[PDB]
Amino acid sequence: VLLKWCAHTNVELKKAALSALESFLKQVSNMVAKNAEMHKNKLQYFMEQFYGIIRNVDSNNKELSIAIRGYGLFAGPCKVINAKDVDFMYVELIQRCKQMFLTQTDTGDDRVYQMPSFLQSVASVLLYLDTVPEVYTPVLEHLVVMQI
DNA sequence: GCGTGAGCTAATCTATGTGAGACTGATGTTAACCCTAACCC
Repeated sequence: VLLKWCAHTNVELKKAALSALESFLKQVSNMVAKNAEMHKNKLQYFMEQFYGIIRNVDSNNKELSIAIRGYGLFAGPCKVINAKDVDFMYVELIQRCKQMFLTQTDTGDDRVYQMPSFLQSVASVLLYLDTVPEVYTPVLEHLVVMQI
């Protein structure tokens, strides 16, 4: 229902719905991380929903941005049950950024909006990351410079 | 992704009226208690 509300007119309700959605994902990530992971079904469903949202063209920037943000928040408490899954993370996101908006003289066609979500998401996984691959760090620096 | 202005139809919003539910008190009716034409032993 929150996602359905997010796709609506009367931009005031749109803002309220997106804020509620972001708060709901932030909270659910909080109690997911706050305890030992014994509810992996919810995490799997959330990841599947996020992948479905981001691997199709039917949405505006708001839903893609919120899916990316939720991806970032749930990056944190994913390594507890699935080690080296975080290692998979921080790699797909950077490659996505590189193929999306790393070509100079941006012919993006409305790609700027999703960028701060990318920075928040990559930071979130960065906090709980060990042994940085040290190869994509130039890409991360380029990304931060581009966002600035 | 988002501001900004125009027209519209939905939503009031009070004035006035009408009826349903609760109430209250004056009233008249029935009734307890006793007295009275009249006779006549």
